[PDB]
Amino acid sequence: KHSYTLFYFNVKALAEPLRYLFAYGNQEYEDVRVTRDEWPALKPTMPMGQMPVLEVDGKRVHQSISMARFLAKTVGLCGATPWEDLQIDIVVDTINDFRLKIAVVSYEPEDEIKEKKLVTLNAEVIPFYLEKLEQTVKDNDGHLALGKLTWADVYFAGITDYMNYMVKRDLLEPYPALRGVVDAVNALEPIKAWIEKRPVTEV
Amino acid sequence: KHSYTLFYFNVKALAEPLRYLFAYGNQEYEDVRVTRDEWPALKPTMPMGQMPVLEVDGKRVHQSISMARFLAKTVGLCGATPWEDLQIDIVVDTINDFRLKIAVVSYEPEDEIKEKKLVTLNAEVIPFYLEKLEQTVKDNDGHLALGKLTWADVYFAGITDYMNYMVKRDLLEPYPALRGVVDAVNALEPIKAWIEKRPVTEV
Ligand SMILES: N[C@H](CCC(=O)N[C@@H](CS)C(=O)NCC(=O)O)C(=O)O
Repeated sequence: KHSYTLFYFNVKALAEPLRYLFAYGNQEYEDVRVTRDEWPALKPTMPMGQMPVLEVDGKRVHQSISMARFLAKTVGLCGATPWEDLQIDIVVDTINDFRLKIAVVSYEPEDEIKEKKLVTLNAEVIPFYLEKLEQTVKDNDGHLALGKLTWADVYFAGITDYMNYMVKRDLLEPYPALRGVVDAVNALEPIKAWIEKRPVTEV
Repeated sequence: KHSYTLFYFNVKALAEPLRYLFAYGNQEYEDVRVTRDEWPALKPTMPMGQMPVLEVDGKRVHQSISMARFLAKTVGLCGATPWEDLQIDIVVDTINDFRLKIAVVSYEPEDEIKEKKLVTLNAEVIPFYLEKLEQTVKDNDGHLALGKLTWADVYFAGITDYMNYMVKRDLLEPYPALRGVVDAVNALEPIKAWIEKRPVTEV
């Protein structure tokens, strides 16, 4: 019925939550891993010249969070009403805001102003977001939204390795409830099979 | 029969798209405008300490793009399928990405950094985003998505003044199709009535 192709670099990073959602839904897709050398040539064929991109029946889309939301709908990992969908959207937006704050410091400045912001990141931002999310999980019985499995859980499990990579430590060590969410997603049979089969990469 | 309260500062800025959507749907709501003085005392009661905040039957939510998507569903400004909704989501994410890039410059700390970034913003960032959106509108018969009125149009019409305020000029001068989308939303009877009604604020 539907043809799916994912374009990204040979890394997990922002595409890995999409790869998780495809695995979750038993959905065959072509996992195109563009080399650094080949990227100049393929860039003009990507919307806005960025990745990840999905091509769905020949039509290309971008914006990884919105594509994750779409894939979640196709696999029943959303809610039943606009209100429920909003609750999931909010927590994913919060996770993304957090990811962006880490990225801006880690991948951000070339010079060593990184030093001062990294202090603010570690001392204020990281503990602040992770404590909020930890409480959310406790308030929702081991889930990020709606007191049940949703794509917020799958997104978070799919993005945590990247966030860890960017700060160079296990961010979830102090947060057993958040670790519980990630472990529970990673233990789902098709996601487990994907993790075992996927290309081993640093990022 | 549902009770809606919007909390924000006494400005248009980030909440104005939400106010447009309430107007569009003829949905009564409490427009709570938190003055600069009240804010530090009120802040600790708000989710993640930010605004805008929507209260729906007492339940507080935040994240303005996700709240706009929720109001859009409530007033009928979405698509027919998840695929169609994805198209609208992507363009709003793009608009938000652009707005954030403006904001990073506009509120920049040291003046030597602000000035360097402003150069890049004007020469590279602004044309990159707006040229693409301009072409999109031309490819969608005067609309940002689905060749018809969607909440992407309403969002864009409701945020344009804020982007212009931050750069201190009319960003849409080179982009007549984009101005057309804004004028067409602004001319919609319920929106026109709101624009005339609303408090006059600098932002
Ligand atoms: N995630 C943003 C939140 C933006 C936000 O945090 N709002 C600002 C002002 S527009 C704020 O209340 N920040 C703290 C403050 O100004 O006291 C959204 O799209 O709603």
